[PDB]
Amino acid sequence: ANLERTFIAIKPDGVQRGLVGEIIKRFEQKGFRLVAMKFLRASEEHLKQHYIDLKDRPFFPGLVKYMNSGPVVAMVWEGLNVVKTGRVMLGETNPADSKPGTIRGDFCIQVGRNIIHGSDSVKSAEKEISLWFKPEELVDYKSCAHDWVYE
Amino acid sequence: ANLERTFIAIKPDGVQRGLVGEIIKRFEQKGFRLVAMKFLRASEEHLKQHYIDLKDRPFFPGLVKYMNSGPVVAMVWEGLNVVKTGRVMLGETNPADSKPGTIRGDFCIQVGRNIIHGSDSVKSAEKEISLWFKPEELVDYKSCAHDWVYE
Amino acid sequence: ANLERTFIAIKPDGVQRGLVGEIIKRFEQKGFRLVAMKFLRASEEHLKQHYIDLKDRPFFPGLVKYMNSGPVVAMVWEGLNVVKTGRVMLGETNPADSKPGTIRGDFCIQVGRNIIHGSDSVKSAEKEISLWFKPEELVDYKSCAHDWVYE
Amino acid sequence: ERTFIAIKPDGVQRGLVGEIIKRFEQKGFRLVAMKFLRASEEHLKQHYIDLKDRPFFPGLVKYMNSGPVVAMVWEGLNVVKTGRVMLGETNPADSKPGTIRGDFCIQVGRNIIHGSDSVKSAEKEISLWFKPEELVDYKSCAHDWVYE
Amino acid sequence: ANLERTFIAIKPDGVQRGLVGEIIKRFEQKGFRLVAMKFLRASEEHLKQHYIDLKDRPFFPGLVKYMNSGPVVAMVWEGLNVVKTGRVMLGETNPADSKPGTIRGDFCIQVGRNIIHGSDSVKSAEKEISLWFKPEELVDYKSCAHDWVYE
Amino acid sequence: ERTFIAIKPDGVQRGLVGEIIKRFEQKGFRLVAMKFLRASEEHLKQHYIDLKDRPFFPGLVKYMNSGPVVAMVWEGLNVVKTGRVMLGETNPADSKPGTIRGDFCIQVGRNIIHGSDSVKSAEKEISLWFKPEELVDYKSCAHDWVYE
Repeated sequence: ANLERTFIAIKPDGVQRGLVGEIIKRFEQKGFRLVAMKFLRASEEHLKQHYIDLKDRPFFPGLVKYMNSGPVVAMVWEGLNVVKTGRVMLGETNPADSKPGTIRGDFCIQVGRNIIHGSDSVKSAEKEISLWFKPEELVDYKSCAHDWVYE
Repeated sequence: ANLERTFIAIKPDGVQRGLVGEIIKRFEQKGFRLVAMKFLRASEEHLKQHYIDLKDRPFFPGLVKYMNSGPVVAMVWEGLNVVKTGRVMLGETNPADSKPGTIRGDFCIQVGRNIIHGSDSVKSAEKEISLWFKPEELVDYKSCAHDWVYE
Repeated sequence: ANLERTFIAIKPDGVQRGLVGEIIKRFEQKGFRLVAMKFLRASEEHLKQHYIDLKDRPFFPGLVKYMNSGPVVAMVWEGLNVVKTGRVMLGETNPADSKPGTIRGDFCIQVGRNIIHGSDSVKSAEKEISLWFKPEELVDYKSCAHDWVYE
Repeated sequence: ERTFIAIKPDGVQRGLVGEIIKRFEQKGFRLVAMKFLRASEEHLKQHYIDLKDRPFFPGLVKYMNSGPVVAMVWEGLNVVKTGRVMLGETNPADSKPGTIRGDFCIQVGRNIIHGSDSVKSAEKEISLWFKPEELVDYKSCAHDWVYE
Repeated sequence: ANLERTFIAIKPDGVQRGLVGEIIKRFEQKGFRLVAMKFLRASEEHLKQHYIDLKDRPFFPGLVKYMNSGPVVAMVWEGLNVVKTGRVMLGETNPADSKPGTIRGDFCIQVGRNIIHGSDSVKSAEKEISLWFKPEELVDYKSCAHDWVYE
Repeated sequence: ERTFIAIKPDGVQRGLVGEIIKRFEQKGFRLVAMKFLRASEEHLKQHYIDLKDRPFFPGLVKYMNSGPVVAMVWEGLNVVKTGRVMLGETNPADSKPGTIRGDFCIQVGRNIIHGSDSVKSAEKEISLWFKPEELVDYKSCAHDWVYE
């Protein structure tokens, strides 16, 4: 019995500005389940593969370089509609348009330094999860409060 | 109309997930006055009364059962437009639609486990207060900051 | 020993200064179980009974007036060593001696305005619970996290 | 860009100074200037000069002089417009949960905070409330992580 | 009456690490009254005046240079035993020895980067206040919760 | 220096991962490595090899395997000792308010977190739980504000 999953990465700026715990707490307190997590400096080639659909966009080389300029926190979270809801929690990709109460709305200013990534769709999420994690890094466990989050 | 009151109940899930203090802090920090509060397991019959308006709805049986499945924190809060503002603070009844920054937006996922109830109108508020509280349980006192919250 | 209980009251100053939610959160996050809670203005008659052991202290008259000067939040909390641990959480009865991280240490200054009471022993806790609550106001339920708080 | 933010007497009285500053700090804006004062009625009449002919102008000045305020200047990209977004709408009733006014107050006449409405007004307010030498220049250690 | 006052300065590291609001909130929530506050880069000669009792200690020269390396937030706070209690809230001057729950215990590591200063005596406080502030920068007002903080 | 910190299964289950990480970040320590896993019984037997002949050892391994843990490496000046001071005493009963155990748990057998007890223990734990390539070298933007 597996719910939907999404890929969330805290970008180098989110690590550098000391926001790792704050971000994780927002997912925990919502009732989502942490399925996987690792901390690494992703290679430029790995980042190009992650962002392959953006490869022709003028910002893509600077995006790859910045994403490689420090470590990221890569995560998989599980729950009902976690992909869409995760994006709502993160706020709009451009922080200018992110509302107060969202992660980007509370904590950052510019699109090129927008602290976090979340998958845009279930299919994107599955691709991203497979790119970043080995299957055995996805931990199956039951949340003690599951029956108080879900009917 | 600084004397308006609303009924707020923390549902069994909210209790079970450790959110009582967080929820009360949100109402205190906003400037609303706590008028009444108690902690109880509401009987089936009491809840049937409370939800008589929904009694011919498909989710009604399940709702009554969930609401009897642990204790609730029942409260009365006072202030200007507290009914409507209380509801904005809680977020949409359906957590899927509740925005980050709201109680449901921040803390829950599914409508059948939506942590909290607030009255939908002044008329419903007065009925709910009467059902859940004895008049002698309503405490009259003056907030020391009242003249800094209200002109 | 996991069934011990203690009586905690947030004093009139704790209510007036908007600390109810903060205080409850501290007990929730520690792992203790909320057994009972109500909000009331305690009568002089009632408070004389509560503070019976301090009846000949020079500060007793003033203490009784203060404690009747606004409502209090009365609570019962359950868990292993909750009486001793509750007092550690609260701090010393003089706030000036209470350490940062404690409730009194963080939030108040003077002994006469020391925001909170906790039972000093198991015997006094049982007396205080009986005085402030009817047995039917003590709610029995099991915390979903119980087996992760206790071995 | 720079904006003027003032925590009004009710914000100070209700113990929200730290909370409010933390919001601006955590967002990535740079604090440029800050002072705490009871603004004189004459200083406030200047601040509110556009309103001198309105019947509520005396009561407004009385209120704004009725306790101290924290006056600040913050710097960042779009900080004028974004500061307003962070404060919430001028009426707390319309301010969303997550905003300063939405989280912390109830009535338009006790709405805890002001921020400049435009770059124009900001430069006016900054010149009025601060001496140039009170605007401190420094670079945030996290600058390269807030801005590309 | 005028209660005791202390001088508190948030050092350039406190400002750079985004701790100004956190620090101010801890003094507000304790119940102390903010009397004066400004934000400035202090001159080396001003800083030598402030630390003149330490002028023969080997750390003194480096301390003056660091304190001039960015702006500070200078404050005056008032309340009962605010000098002594303020120092308890800050923690030991050496963060190595500062307890969790204190400002230095929670937020810093090394004595040369110890985020904050508080006066060590009432006489020191009066000297520091006069050094950093004009008499007219000290604001007299009455806290709305004063009678709930003090008997 | 570096230390090994693990959030135990009860800390994960009770929703304390973010809280705990924030405490280390806000102190000024640098996160060097982090992974989330159900540690295998053999892995845990190695971690607790000194206790293998004690009667409580099977129960301990069983508990530590009963849910996922967050394994971390943190760096900073005397981080081994100071990490232990931040966690509090090994019995939560004796842990003071403000510490992780003092704030968040009750019973010694459900004490939410481990930190290395010594620099030698830290080195052994880091080598057991992480590959060398999983220890990430970067410089904190605030480094010169945390250290002289």
